[PDB]
Amino acid sequence: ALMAKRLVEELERDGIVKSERVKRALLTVPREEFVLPEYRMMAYEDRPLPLFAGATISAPHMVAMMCELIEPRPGMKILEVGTGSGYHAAVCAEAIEKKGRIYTIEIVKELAVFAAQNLERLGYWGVVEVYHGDGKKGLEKHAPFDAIIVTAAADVIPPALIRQLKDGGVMVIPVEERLGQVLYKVVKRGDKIEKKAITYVMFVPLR
Ligand SMILES: Nc1ncnc2c1ncn2[C@@H]1O[C@H](CSCC[C@H](N)C(=O)O)[C@@H](O)[C@H]1O
Repeated sequence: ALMAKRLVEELERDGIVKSERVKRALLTVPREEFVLPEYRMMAYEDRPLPLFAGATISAPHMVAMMCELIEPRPGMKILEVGTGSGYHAAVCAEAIEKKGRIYTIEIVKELAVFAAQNLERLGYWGVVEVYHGDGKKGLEKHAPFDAIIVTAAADVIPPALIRQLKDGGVMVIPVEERLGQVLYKVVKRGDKIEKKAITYVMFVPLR
């Protein structure tokens, strides 16, 4: 509790957690429950903890930046690309106050089994849905989406996710450019795109 209270306050003064709604989600969400038992001690630390199969639980700053950028409001249909631990998915679920749905796709079958497991241990099942598949393809079974969060570094923006984005929809996609990856925000204006650039992020590449 105290480590969680200190973390989100530290984040607030840095100017990451601008929204109170985003902050409440961070405080509510136990990261300890998404990390593997050994990393429980370091769960509250603001760095990407290691996970099996190349996955890494995205740092609490990386998660607050993406939630902040998708403009969280209740009743959102959200597509999280690259579930991993599913920690980001629970944070988006609290940000929408459990009203709506978090659809989350994962290339690794093993990883999807672990994320879905943690999401049941806390009560996110139903609100959050896990799929074993391709992030580039996306979920056309439930599309269009209010927010799409790409928790992996694309070489180029997949066109299958811009089209799976509904009118007014936000997509926060790390794109691997020169001198590193740039966190990008994409805004859909009916038929027009708005590719806006934020900060230089460190993310695992997209398959
Ligand atoms: N093409 C692809 N489609 C779906 N998932 C992918 C992918 N390429 C990589 N991934 C997965 O995306 C994950 C990145 S880790 C993201 C962790 C997440 N923000 C959290 O806190 O839960 C890894 O599990 C990796 O296997």
